Amino acid sequence: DLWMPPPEENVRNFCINGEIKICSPNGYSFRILRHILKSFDNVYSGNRRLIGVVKVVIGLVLSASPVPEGMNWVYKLRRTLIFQWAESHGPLEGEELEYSQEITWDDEAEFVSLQIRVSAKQCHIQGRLWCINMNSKACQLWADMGLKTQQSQEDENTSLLLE
Repeated sequence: DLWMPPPEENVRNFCINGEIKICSPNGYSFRILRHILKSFDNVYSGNRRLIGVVKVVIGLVLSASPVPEGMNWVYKLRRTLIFQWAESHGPLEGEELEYSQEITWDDEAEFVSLQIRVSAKQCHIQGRLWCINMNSKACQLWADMGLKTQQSQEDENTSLLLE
């Protein structure tokens, strides 16, 4: 099955703490998650200059295996990642992210509530490129959310963020 039943030029190093709690009485599937996040561009309430970071994080966070905590499945990610932007996209100097938002999906019988918490502070710990050593789910999620990128000509494995 695919189902999860109820619990019963500009470069930045960001220390990142990511948490998504999914709330679903009837349980949920990856398919539903992909439908929800399809429209993240038009739901995200945070700092636009940082939506690139958030999408990346949301993708990695949801590509892990969660844990049951109360009436929620809980995905946690805690990494130090390096992001590179093209042109003039991305955060201004010394700018940081403290984002949280409830996204609630509701379609007839199916009902899923996503609680997203992403914090990102600039640290001096050399971090890892977000776009290497990910898994198919991470990629699949970045594709859904329409993650805008452009390829680095220097390094093959590198993607510049366009948002």
